[PDB]
Order: sequence, then C-alpha cells, then structure tokens
Amino acid sequence: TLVYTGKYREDFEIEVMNYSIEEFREFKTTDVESVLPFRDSSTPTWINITGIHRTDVVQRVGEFFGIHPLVLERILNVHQRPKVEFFENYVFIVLKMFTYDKNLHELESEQVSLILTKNCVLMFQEKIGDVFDPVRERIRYNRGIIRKKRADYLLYSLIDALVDDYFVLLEKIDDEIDVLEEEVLERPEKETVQRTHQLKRNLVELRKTIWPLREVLSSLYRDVPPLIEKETVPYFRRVYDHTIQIADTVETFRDIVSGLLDVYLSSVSNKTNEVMKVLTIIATIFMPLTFIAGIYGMNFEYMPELRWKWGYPVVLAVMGVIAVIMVVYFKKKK
Amino acid sequence: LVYTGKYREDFEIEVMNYSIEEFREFKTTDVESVLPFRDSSTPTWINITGIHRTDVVQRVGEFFGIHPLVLERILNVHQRPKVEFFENYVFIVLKMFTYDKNLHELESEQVSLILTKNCVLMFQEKIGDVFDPVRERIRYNRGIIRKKRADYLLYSLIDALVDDYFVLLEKIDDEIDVLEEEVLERPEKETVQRTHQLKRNLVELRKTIWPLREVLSSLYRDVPPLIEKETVPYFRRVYDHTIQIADTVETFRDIVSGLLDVYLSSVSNKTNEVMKVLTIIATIFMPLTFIAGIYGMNFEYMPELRWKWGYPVVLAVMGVIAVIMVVYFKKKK
Amino acid sequence: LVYTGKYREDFEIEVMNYSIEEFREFKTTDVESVLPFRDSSTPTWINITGIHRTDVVQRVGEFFGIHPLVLERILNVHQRPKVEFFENYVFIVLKMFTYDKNLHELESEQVSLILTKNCVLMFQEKIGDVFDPVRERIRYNRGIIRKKRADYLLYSLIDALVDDYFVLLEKIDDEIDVLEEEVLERPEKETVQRTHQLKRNLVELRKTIWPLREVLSSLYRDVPPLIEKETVPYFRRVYDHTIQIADTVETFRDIVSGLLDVYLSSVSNKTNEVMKVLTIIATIFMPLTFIAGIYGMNFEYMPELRWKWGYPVVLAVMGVIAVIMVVYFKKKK
Amino acid sequence: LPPGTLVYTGKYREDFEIEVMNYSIEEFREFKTTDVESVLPFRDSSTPTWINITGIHRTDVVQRVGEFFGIHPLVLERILNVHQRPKVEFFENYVFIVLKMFTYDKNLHELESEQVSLILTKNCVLMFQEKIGDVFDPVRERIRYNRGIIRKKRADYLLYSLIDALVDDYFVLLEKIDDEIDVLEEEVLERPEKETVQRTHQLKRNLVELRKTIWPLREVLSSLYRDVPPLIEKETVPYFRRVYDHTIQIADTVETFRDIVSGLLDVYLSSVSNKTNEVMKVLTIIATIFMPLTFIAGIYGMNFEYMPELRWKWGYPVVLAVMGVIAVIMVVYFKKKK
Amino acid sequence: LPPGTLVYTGKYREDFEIEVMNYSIEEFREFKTTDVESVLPFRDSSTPTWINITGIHRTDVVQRVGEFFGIHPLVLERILNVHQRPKVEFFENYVFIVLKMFTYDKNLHELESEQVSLILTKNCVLMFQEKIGDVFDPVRERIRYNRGIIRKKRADYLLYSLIDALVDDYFVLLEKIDDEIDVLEEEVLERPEKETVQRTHQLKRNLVELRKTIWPLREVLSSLYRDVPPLIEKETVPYFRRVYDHTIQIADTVETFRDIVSGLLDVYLSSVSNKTNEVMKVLTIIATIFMPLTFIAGIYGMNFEYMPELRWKWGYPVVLAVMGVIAVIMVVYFKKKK
Ligand SMILES: [Mg+2]
Ligand SMILES: [Mg+2]
Ligand SMILES: [Mg+2]
Ligand SMILES: [Mg+2]
Ligand SMILES: [Mg+2]
Ligand SMILES: [Mg+2]
Repeated sequence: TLVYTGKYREDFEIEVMNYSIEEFREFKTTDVESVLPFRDSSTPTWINITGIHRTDVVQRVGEFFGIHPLVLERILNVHQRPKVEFFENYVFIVLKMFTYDKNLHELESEQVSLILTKNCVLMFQEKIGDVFDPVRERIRYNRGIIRKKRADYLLYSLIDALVDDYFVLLEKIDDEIDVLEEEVLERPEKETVQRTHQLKRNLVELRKTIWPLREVLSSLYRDVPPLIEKETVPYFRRVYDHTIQIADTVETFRDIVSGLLDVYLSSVSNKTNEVMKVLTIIATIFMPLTFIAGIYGMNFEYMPELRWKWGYPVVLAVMGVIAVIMVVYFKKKK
Repeated sequence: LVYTGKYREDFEIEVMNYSIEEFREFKTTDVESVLPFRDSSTPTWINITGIHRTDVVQRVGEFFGIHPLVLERILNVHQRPKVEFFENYVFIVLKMFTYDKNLHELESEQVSLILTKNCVLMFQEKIGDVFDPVRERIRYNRGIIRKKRADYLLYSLIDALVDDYFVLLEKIDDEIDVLEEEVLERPEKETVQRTHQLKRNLVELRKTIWPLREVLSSLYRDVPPLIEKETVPYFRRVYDHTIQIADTVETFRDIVSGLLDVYLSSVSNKTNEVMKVLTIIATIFMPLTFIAGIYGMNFEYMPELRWKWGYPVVLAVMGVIAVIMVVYFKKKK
Repeated sequence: LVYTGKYREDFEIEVMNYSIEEFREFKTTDVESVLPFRDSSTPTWINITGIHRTDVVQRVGEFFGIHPLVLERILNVHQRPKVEFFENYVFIVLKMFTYDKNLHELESEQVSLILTKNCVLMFQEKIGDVFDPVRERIRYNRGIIRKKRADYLLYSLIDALVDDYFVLLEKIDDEIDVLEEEVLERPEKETVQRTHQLKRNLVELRKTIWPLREVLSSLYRDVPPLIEKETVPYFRRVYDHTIQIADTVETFRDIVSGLLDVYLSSVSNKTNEVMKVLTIIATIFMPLTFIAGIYGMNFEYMPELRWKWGYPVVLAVMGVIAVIMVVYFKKKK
Repeated sequence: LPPGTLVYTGKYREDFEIEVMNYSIEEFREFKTTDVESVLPFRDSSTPTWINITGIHRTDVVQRVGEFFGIHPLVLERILNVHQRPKVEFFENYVFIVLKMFTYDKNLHELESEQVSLILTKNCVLMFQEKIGDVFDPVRERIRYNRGIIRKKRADYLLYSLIDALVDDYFVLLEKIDDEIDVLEEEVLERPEKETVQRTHQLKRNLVELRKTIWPLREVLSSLYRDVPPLIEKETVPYFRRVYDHTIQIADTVETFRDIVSGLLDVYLSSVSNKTNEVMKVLTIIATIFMPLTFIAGIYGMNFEYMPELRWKWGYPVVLAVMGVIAVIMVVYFKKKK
Repeated sequence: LPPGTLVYTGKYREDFEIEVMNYSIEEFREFKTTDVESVLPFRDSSTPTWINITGIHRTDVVQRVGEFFGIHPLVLERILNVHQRPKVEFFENYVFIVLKMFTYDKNLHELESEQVSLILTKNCVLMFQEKIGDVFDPVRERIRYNRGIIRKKRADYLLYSLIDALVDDYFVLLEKIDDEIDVLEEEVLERPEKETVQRTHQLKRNLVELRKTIWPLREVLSSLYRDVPPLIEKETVPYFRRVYDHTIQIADTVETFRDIVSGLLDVYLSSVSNKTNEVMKVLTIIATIFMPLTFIAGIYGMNFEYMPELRWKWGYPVVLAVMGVIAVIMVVYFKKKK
C-alpha cells in the first residue's frame, strides 16, 4: 500500500501534451479519467501528473497502465536515490530536481519519476514547478525535432532538460563559492561561518544525487530495449557525458570548500594576534610609566628628588626615554 | 554455550501459529510445549525472549537440528549482523537500537532469527522489540501475511526491524539540525559534549548498517528455501531500504564531521570580539590615566600646575587624544 | 639465524601429547627428548619458549624439515602476521599483546606456529602466553579437543589467541572512556600526551589486526591438510571474530581521532571565559581609576575639589557608569 | 539548446587563423590563410600535414572541416565544448583527442586553461585551439629545421610529437608550482599576515584544478599505448609509452604536492598560535610585575591622615626596596615561562 | 633538443669510474677503469659479471654501452632521467629496473636520493649510478670472500643479491626516522619553539617522498616474483619473494609513521592553546584583584574636600582591611579556575 512520504500537499494538476508530426494538442485537467485513454494513442503523449500526494490518482493511473504496485510505492516515496528499473512493459526512472534559493542559501529537491510506456511518458511531480519548459516549447513550436520522433526521444528530451538544469545550479553554486571565499579572507561577515557550513551541506546532498544520476544514464546508454538504438542512444550518450562533466565539477567544489573554515581560522588567528600586539605595546609602555608617575605622587616625607627644580623634567625625560627604547624594541613585532 | 550479554531478568516464549483461516497464540515459560510446532503445516513464529537461559537455547537448537556453532553465535551478542545459509535453515543475526534521549546514547539488543521448514525462531535478549506491527497484522489478518508462508514471515520481521532504523535516523537528523544551530551561538561545554556524543553514535550506527546491508544483499540473490516465486521482490524492497539508510548515515557522518570546526571558528571569532573591546578600552584609558598620573606627581616646581588655563587644557588634550583613538579604530570597530 | 628480539632470560619446552583417552605432559630443557614426537600418531603440542636459543630452533627446524628461510623468519620477531603454506607444513606468524594501564603502553611477543602431520610447533619469545584455556581443555578433557586431530589443535590455539584481542579491546575501550572524559569534563596535566599515546597504540594495534585478518582468510578458503570435513567451519568462526575485531579498532581510531579536536574546542571555550572576565573587569575599573586619577591631579584652579557636593557626585557618577556597564553585560555575562 | 547543434561554449572570440605545415623528408611548406577552402585539399596529401585551426568560436569553419574529413557531428559538438575532461575516442578512420594547455598567471596566482582538440586522420593531424598561444613551437622548429626524425615519419608520429610537447609543458608548470610551495612553506613560519593565507588557499585551489585534468590525461595516453589501430605499432608505440610514463610521473608529483600543501595552514595555525602565545607572555610579565607595584605606590599616594609609614623615614627607601624585591621574585618565578 | 636524444637530468657531475666484478665459483676478476672499451667484452662471459658504471652524467659512456649490449635507446633515455618512479620493464634480451637509494642527514633533517638503474642481460648485470657511494658493499664482500652461495649462482641471483642489499638499506633508514619521530613527539609535548613546527612539517614531507618511492618499489618486486621469464624459477624466485615480503613490511612501517606523524601538529596546537590559556589565567587573576584595589587607592588619593573618611582615624586601616578582604574574596572565587 501507498503512502506519500513527501511534504508537498497543496498542488494538483495534470498536463497532457499529445503531439504528432503535424499538429500538437495540450490541456490541463484535474480529472484523471480524461487522460487515461491516451494509453493507446498512436502518437506520443506526455502525461504530467503534478501532486502525487493524491495517491488515489497514482493508484488509478498505475493500475490502468499496468505498473507493478511496488513501483507505485517507490514513486510515492520521495526519499530515495535516483535509479532505473527496466520491465517488460515500461522503463521506470527516478530523478531529482533541485532549487537553490539564494538569499537564505538552501536547496530543496523535488522528486520526479518517469515511466516510459508504449507511446507515453508518465511524469510524476510533487509540486507545481519544473525544469521542462524548454521541452514544452519545442513541442509547441518545433525548433529541431521532437515532433518527428517517438516517445523514447520524448524521454531523452525530458532527461536532457533536467540534467541541463544541474549546470545552471552549479553556476549558482560556483558564484556562491567565489563570494564565500572572499568573505573568509578579506571582507568577513556575521554569517560567514554559517554559510560555509551550509555550502558544505548542500554540496553533500548534491553529490549524493549526482553519482547515482550518472548510473541511470549509464544504464540508458548501453542495453536499451524499447529505446530505438537506431536513433535515440547517441542522444542519451550526450546526456551521460554531461552527467560526468557535472560529477567532476561537484568533486571540485567539495574539495575546494573543505578548506574554507581552515582559511577562516587562520584569518581570525591573525586578526586576534594583531589585536593582542596592540594591547601589549600599549600596556607595556604605559604601565611602567604610570608606575613611575605613581611613585612621585606618593605622599612620603623623605623624598629628596621632589625638591629639585630639575626633578620634574628629569622624570619626564626618563619616562620618555623608556618609551622610546620600547618602541625601538618593537622592531620585532609592530 | 555461554551468554555474553547483560540481560538476565526476563524469560518468556510467545508462539503465534497462524493460517489463512485461524491463528493461535500463547505465552509459556515451558519450552517443551513449543517444540511440536517444528512439524506444523502452517507457519509458526516462535519467539524466545531471554537467551540468558542457555538451557532453553540448547534444547531448542537440538530439537530443530541447529549446528552447535550457530547456537554459540546466537548466545554471543557482541557481534556484527550476519547471514549463514544451511541445508535446512537460514540463520540471521540483527540488532535493534534504542536512542536514549538524556544520555544521547544508543543501546543495542541483539535479535537472532532462524528460518526453518515452516517456522521462524526468534531469539531476543530481553522483553522489548520492534515487531508489534507484525503481530498486529497477524492478529487482525491484515495485508497478506496470513496467506503466506514462513519465508514471508521472515521478510515481515526483517522489514519491521529495518523500518525501525528510519525512525532512529529521524531522531538523529533532528538532533543535527538543533546542534548545527547551537554551534554558532554562545560557547558552552554542553554543545561540545553533544557534538562529540553525536559523532560517537553515528560511528556505532555506521558499524552496524553496513553489515545489515550485506545480510539483505544475501537474502536478495541466492535464496534457496525462499520462494523466488513471490518473496524475493519483497526482500528487495528491504534491501533497497538498507541502502537508503546507509546513504543517510554517510551523509550525517559527513556533515557532523565539520561541526567542531564550525564551533572553533565561531568561538574564536567571539573571543576575538571580546579582545577587541578590552583593547580599545585599554588603549584609550591607559595613556589618559598616565597623563592624569603625571599631574599629581608631588613634584616641586611643576609650572603647569599653577597656570589656570591648565586644568582645562589637559581635559582638552585628554579628550582629543581619545577622539583620535576612536578615529584610528577605523579598521576594527 | 639470528634472533632479533629482546628476550633472553627464559628457556623451557612443554610437550602435550594427547589422544582420545591418555594425555601426557612434561617440561624438559633437553631438545632431544621432544624430537621423537615428530612421528606420533596422535596429536602433539610442542611449545618452545625462548627462541633466543637459536641452536634449538635450528635443531628442531632441521629434524622436522622446515626450509631454513622459514627458520630465519621465526627468529625475526619484527614482522607482520603471515601465513605460508608448504607441501607438508603450514607456517603461521602471530602476535600476543599486553596492555599495561598506569604507564599506558603495550608490548607484543611474537608466536610462530607450524602445523606438521600430527604436531603443532609453537615458538615463543618468553614465558607468558594466552593459551592456558587450551591446556585446561586438554588436561581435563573438555569440549572435544581430545577427540580431534592436530589441525583442530591449531584452530584451538589460534582461537585462544584471537579471543585475547577482545580482552585487550575492552581495556582500550576503558581507556577511551576515561580519556574522553578528561577532555570534556575535568581535564588533567597529561591528557594531550595520553591522547597522542592512545592514537599511537591504536596504530600499532591496527597494523597487526589487518594482517591477522588475512591469515585467517587464508585458513578459511583454500586449506589443504586441514580436514575440510570438520575444521573449516571453526576457522570461519575465528575469521569472523577477526573481522569483528578489525571493525572495533577502526571504530576506536575513528573515535579517538576526534579527541584533540574536542579538547581544542573545550580550551577555546575556557579561554573565551577567561577573556570575558578580564574584559568586564578592565572595562569597568580602567575608566573609574581614570576619573579618580583626574581628581588626584595636583592642579590649581580645580573648582570641583572645593565644591564639596563634588566628592559625592563623583562617587555617584563612578557608580552609575559602573552600573550601566554591568547592564550592558547582559549580553556576555 | 536542442541537442544536435554546434555552439562554442568557450570565452575566446577575437582570434582566427589557420596554419598548415605540410612536410616530407625533402621539403616542407607552410602558410597562414583565413580561407578554410585552401586547406581542405591536404586531406589526401601523401605526406603528413599539420592543419592547425586557431579560433573555434568560428563554428562554421569547424563544421566545414568536420564534414570534409568525415567527422561524426557529435565529435564536432565535443570539440566546440571546451568545458570537458581530457579524453580519447577511436573511430574507424580517425582518432579524436581532447587535451588542455595550462597558463600560470603569477600576480593573480591563478591558472587558466585553453582546450586543444586533435584529430588524427590518414596523413593529417587536425588541431583545434581556442586562441592564439600554444605549447607546440618546439614541434614547429623540428619540422622547419628538420631536426630529430619528424620529417622522416608519418602523421601518427606528428601526433606523438604534439602530445609529447604538450605533456612536457606540464613539467614546466609543476616546476613553477614546486617553487611556490618552497617559498610558501617558508613564509608560513614568518610573520602572520593575510597575504600568506591568501596564497596558501590559492595554491590549494590550483592544485585541485590541476589534479582534475592530469588523472584523465593519464587515461588518454594509457589508451594510445595499448590497442593502437592506425598507429604503426612497429615504430610509434614505444614513443607514446615514453609520454604515458611522463604522465604518471606527473600525476605522482601532483598527488605529492596536494599531500604536502594540505598541511600548510595547519603549520600556519601552529605558528601564529605560538607567536600569539609569545605576545601574551610579554603582556602578562609586564602586567604582573607593575600592577601590584602601582598598587603599592597607589596606597602611599592616598591622602589619609594618620599614615604612620609616611613619616618614619627609612620608609620611602623601604618601599622602593620591597617594590624591587617583589619585582625580582617575579622575574625569578618566570623561569617557568620566559 | 628533440625528445629522442640523451641528456642527464641529475645534478651529480663530478665522479666517473667503472668497476667490474666477473666471478665464477673459483676465479673473480675485479678492476676499476675509466676506459669504457675495456669492459665491453665481458658481455660474452660464460660466468656472471657485475659491471658498475658510476657517473652517468657521462652520457657518451651510457650510449656506447647501451649500443654494444643492445638496449633500445628509449631505455637509455630513462636511465639518464633520474627524476622518475621505481619501475620494471621486461624485454626480449634484458630486464630493465630503476631504483632509488636514500640518505638521511640528521642535523639538517633532509634526505637525498641517488638513482640506480639495473639491466640484467645474458650473464651480466649492468649498474648505473649517479655518484660514487652505494649500499652494495655487502654483495661485493660476499663475492670477494666467496660467502653464502653467490659464487655458485648465475647473474639473476646477482640481481636478487643487489636488490636485496638495497632494500635492506631502507630498514636502516626507517630506524633513523623512527628515532626522529621519537625525538619530535617529545619536543611537541613540552615546548613552544619555532623549529619544532618546522621539523614536524619537514618530517611529513620526507615521509611523503619516502612513501611515494616505496609503493612503486613494492610493485617492481611484485613483478619479479610472479611472471619471471628467464629468472630461473627453479631457484631464484623464492629469494625474490623474501625481498617482496620485505618491501611490504617496509611499506607498512611508513604508513605507520605517516599515520603517527599526522597527529603531531594537532598535539602541538592543543599544547600551545592550553599553554596560552594558562598565561591568560594569570594575567586575569592579577588584573582582576589589583585593578579594583588600585581604584580604591585611587579614590583616596583624590584631592577633594570635604572627604570625611580621610580624617576618621580608622579610615586608612579600614580600607587596607577592605582592600585585603576584597582580594581574599577574589582568590576564593578562583577555585573554579585553578
Ligand atoms: Mg597625591
Ligand atoms: Mg516495505
Ligand atoms: Mg583540523
Ligand atoms: Mg562505551
Ligand atoms: Mg543540449
Ligand atoms: Mg621529450
């Protein structure tokens, strides 16, 4: 049985985009029954179910299209590494889309499940919001192929779109690293340490996903049953290559960011050491001088030096000389 | 055959013989009453709680035909999760964990399972377990467990136990979120304590999960008296869970490894801010007190003491020097 | 053939020839009296203590037909645990450890075992070993060691030795617990030292256990004049133990790696506490002593000095500026 | 970006030219055109030719050439995408190779990377650079002045020659970096300033970027060393081994540096901490002799009446004596510290 | 120069000698020429011989010998390039081996490495050193006094004998290093000095260089232990195992040292940090008793009027009393902080 583990409740819509070599149709219903017929449609269809907290709908569709119910349980469990299972009817794919909110610097991950079946691609999102608008455009307009190709290319097209998003995400992150690696060693901030730890954390979650993502495309690139080897596989290679390019970049960032707090310590240590130097040069000229001026404010009666008309200047002289010898001796430090 | 554990006080035996049509249950402390079920034609769940009673483990081990090295393992609770297959029975060792809030430390009881014929033998240390879900489903004939044989019973138990780990990870994630906030506020020994505690717990946790993943890898691939027919896809579900779990723990370990480095960075800054204050104070008032110390030397012939635009003029120069200082603190604060 | 060790004073030889009914034992210092047992049709346990007597190692090595490179290894005690198989004898090198609390250090004696035909040769450095359990089972005819051949004898010895490591790890876990308190609550003079010592010991320990795991991996997989019929499942029990042990040591190393980082974090706190005190003191009394320094200036025309409601008004202003400060220090403390 | 098409991802606009160096044992000719058509014929030249296309932002030119020589268009898309790990793909006719050339800015201690793509086809080596600037002048000289044996050898040796040249460059880069490490690992023990920390972090970062390329570079030469189809095994493979060995030597060096540099900030912490501890020692010995002495001198400047000691007149000296003794006991007590 | 040619990359540019030791079970022929031509004949000797060429900066000599014995010229280029990881290449006529000998100066805490190249051919072991100085005297003194069984055995055992000698040297090196660690791990505990940190970093660095060599050394002996073409499997391979085992034993020991030394700076921080915290404690207890006491004594040196307490005949004592009490309260409050 079938519980949704996610946290996304409010949304529910269904997009259909049935398209053919000439002329492409598209609606948004909230009525699951209206979409089911496309199961049997002779040109490719992209049924996009947003809001799988509506588990009833996932059940109805899973049954009608003939998806083993363990798969439907996976689809609904969003805490899960990217993966690919092949079957007799259908390929089942689980992916993540990320979203990096600058400002408060945290990244959410929605989970997108794709099933390729017959001439359909089923898509299961958690909440409205996705990366796929490029693919909608290409269908609505035409811009190269996609119109001309079957549902396996549709799947290619979607998975490409999603992986291209990761590049945009990494750009945002590289940008944050550059900011951060400045804050640490020139212009620091209240929240620098926090952010540095945040960034580490995000990179972890990111890395944990990309390595598996590289597997799923490794699978879609070698053995490939109802994907037309004749055409589609070289495209799925293009995307596989991208995920390698991506996985490298993340290793780079993790590597780099691991040093930042160590830089930040070294900075603060400097900065503290400079504070202490100042305190010390001040303390170490004026404490003995105030001690001397403290002696000659003693109210003792056998105080011969107090008589001198030349004694007041001579202390000012010795107080000054002691101070000048000190400042010289601080041709080590400051 | 010695019991290495520390749990003495409990001893009971629960039987739950079930079929598609009826289920029996009882609790004896009389081992002889349970033995017959060895040959029962519908699945039985014999649950022996209190293995400090080694006599009972011996009697049962003999009757069911369990090689005595296995009975020695069953009794030794300091031990990594394991699976050994045999001709007649599968032997499995697992752990159940318990997160003590307060102490923030986690204890572990050891559960040994043997699947034999149409029986699942269960060997606990002490009363307390994670399996009540499975009891409910049998009692109230839920899901499909009544319809299925003893290998599904085993699936059902091992699933229940592995689901428990998710609950444990939730408690831990919750602590990490708390902690990773506490780390960058006021400096307190308690924070450091907890941080070290959390590291330690994640170690013990990791040391168990990796092996647990192996046992389910084994139950997913070779599979002799598990009906490949049906049961293996379920044991996959659980195997997948244990991967999901091991990934989470690697994530937490990774994350928590940084926390004391954050904490250092934070306290060090916080201290540096304290020193800044000491220094700005020390560095305006020490030279001012020095000036006021000069005038107040009890010297004879001190011309400035007499002049009466003099007391004001020092107050003036003392103030100006102080304002020059605060300006020069156009770097720090 | 030189003995690289440091242990000179001891030499004796124990023999324990046993059969399904009658066991003999003696202690000679006369090597010739033991040699005959080479041909004994029931298993014999010849235990040569004091291999600094290299003459004795030579004589025995020759008589039993042990390639002389092996005899050179036996005598070289600075060496990782090893197993070499030969056509007719297995050669095994192991370590026994000894942890002294107080002065927190561990020594390691090296034990070499050769299994040949119906003999187990044992080569110790000095009197002292872990094997007394095995002697008592042979003397009082316990378990089933009397019933079994010389390959089980070997099992029995290697098991005994590996079980010792568990006892060692308990002592070490106990030191960790002590230490991880000294770091968090209530430190001591030598904590940093000991922390480094413990790391070092865990290195030496780890350096042996990983190889020990290999030797038992070898004795578990291919295994030629070990009766596969019986003995191999026991050698598995020991192999499993050595994994359990290697995990535990990885656990300790993991844990102990954190200690100095905890200790820094605690010192950092502790320092930050100190600086806070220095600063609140410095920052109330420096400006107050400055004011009291002004009115001890010996200037003429100091109107306030003879404004009599002046001494009180300063005491008032000195107190007020102090109370404002203490308020401002419900941030820090 | 619909997947088929041909866009240049780099940042180098600005330059475009084409060098040809057709050589044989007896003559070589060379020219620089900006007219792609003039180069194409050399496809069928019976002696080896080195067509070097600088400025692949001109994607039109990459397309024209790719078509004429028969390069699957996915490869042409890779050639144009410069954010990419070194790699080797073999094909029926042509070997395709992607490499990086590095450039260490002193100043900004940072290192940029141009991407060089090489295709070996029949008796040609196609070279695709981003911008004018390369490491290959050694190979040009050897052709121009007929040195070593490159004139005698075919286009697969040309490829060897180029890849050797490029790999030798990395050694020069590592020298610059070793030199920086040696400097830095000294500077870490001197005064605390931020510039040190900066550089230390810069160096770590550079070694990361460096490591990211070398490990793949080692693979490409591993491939060129083992299976080798239109490389004459007779002759060329032992040379490609020489270069493979170099890249191992190189990768070891970088692992070495990363290993070493990982410690530097830890050294620097230990330095500054010491240095601070020495500052504090001075503050403390000063504060701890003069605070109690100023306190004594503060007592005897109290304006109290009935202050007997102020009178009885071996008194001023006796305080100076006790103030001095207290000070000398302090300095003695400070042969625990400094 | 082109890559093909023969340059010596090392820094040892003064020594040149050649030793020959052509031995049989009864006659052994040793001389030292600087004349390369006199040694070349021995290639054909039916009993084993050990030609030892010291000073490969004389590249002419390496060339002449390499040609006469038939050593592919890429190998001769490797022999001359001393910046290079230990390795083994097998050929149809000869095994080629590259090794390092190390030398640890205490005082100056640094280690030099000379590179030794060995070629085993027919019945002759060629040895190529950089400079006079080596570890092989044991092997000479077994051939000269006909000890062990080296006289009885062929040139493959000669090679065994040399490689064993060299590997045994590493044990002596590790003892010197263990000795430094012991010194250092004492010097960390007690002291804040500048040279300690330096040395600690130095030792890390040395253990890196050492580790970078031993892991490859383990490989070369792994190769000489397994496939072994005309190394007489009958006899020699069990000896080459003995040495292979040694190199594992050695590699462990350095992993041990690296492990151990990785902690030292962390110990050193923790010490200094404590040490500083103890300094600050003293400053603070002094500051925090005497600052408020000097403040009180500062009040009663105010030149005000009226100041009633100045007259009161118990004023001066009562402050001395209150100043003492406030001090004693402080010292008690400092049983928290030692
Ligand atoms: Mg006065
Ligand atoms: Mg489940
Ligand atoms: Mg650290
Ligand atoms: Mg414990
Ligand atoms: Mg694209
Ligand atoms: Mg070259």
